[PDB]
Amino acid sequence: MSELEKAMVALIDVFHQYSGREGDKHKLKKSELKELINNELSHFLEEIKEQEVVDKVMETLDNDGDGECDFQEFMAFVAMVTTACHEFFEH
Amino acid sequence: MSELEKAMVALIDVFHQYSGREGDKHKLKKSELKELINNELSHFLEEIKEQEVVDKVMETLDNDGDGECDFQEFMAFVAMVTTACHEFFE
Ligand SMILES: Clc1ccc(-c2noc([C@@H]3CCCNC3)n2)cc1
Ligand SMILES: Clc1ccc(-c2noc([C@@H]3CCCNC3)n2)cc1
Ligand SMILES: [Ca+2]
Ligand SMILES: [Ca+2]
Ligand SMILES: [Ca+2]
Ligand SMILES: [Ca+2]
Repeated sequence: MSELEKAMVALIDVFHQYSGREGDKHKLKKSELKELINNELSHFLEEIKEQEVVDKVMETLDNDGDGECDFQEFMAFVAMVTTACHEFFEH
Repeated sequence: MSELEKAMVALIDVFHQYSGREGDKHKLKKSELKELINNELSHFLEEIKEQEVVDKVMETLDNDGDGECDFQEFMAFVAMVTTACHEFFE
């Protein structure tokens, strides 16, 4: 696959790694999302060490209001970290 | 670096590859967008060989109507292809 195709497949794969852990296998619960961030974005975001921060990220990301992060809502978080990293550097 | 972190980087890196060819270094014009789809999404989307298709895709992606695809707009594109792929893990 190209460098873009591989990247797209990795987003799918990572969302599935964390979402199939508990309950709804195709949505991220608070605990799943915290592990995803803490394990998989250590060089991009501060580790979450507080409940308040898990709560807040979920509230930001939860657009349909079910209290979970689904794949659409995950791709939106991906855009805002990727944009953050882009915003960061002068290119 | 994690797989996700690498995937995020590759997204910036492929955007920059194609956006820095012609004109505005930061933006994808139609011809840069068409070569990006055709060279880098060959396994996902149909090869573009019709101007009409170049135009429709750009019209679809361009939300500020400056006729180019900037980084935010390329991200919405990424998410829509990824989703039309995810529907395959259905
Ligand atoms: Cl769309 C979006 C989603 C999440 C964030 C976000 N959620 O947390 C943080 C930082 C990372 C490390 C913990 N503190 C805040 N950023 C920003 C935009
Ligand atoms: Cl923003 C965006 C991104 C990708 C598409 C797209 N590229 O191909 C398809 C079709 C429809 C969905 C599933 N089959 C391919 N859709 C449309 C808009
Ligand atoms: Ca789950
Ligand atoms: Ca939700
Ligand atoms: Ca350009
Ligand atoms: Ca634009």
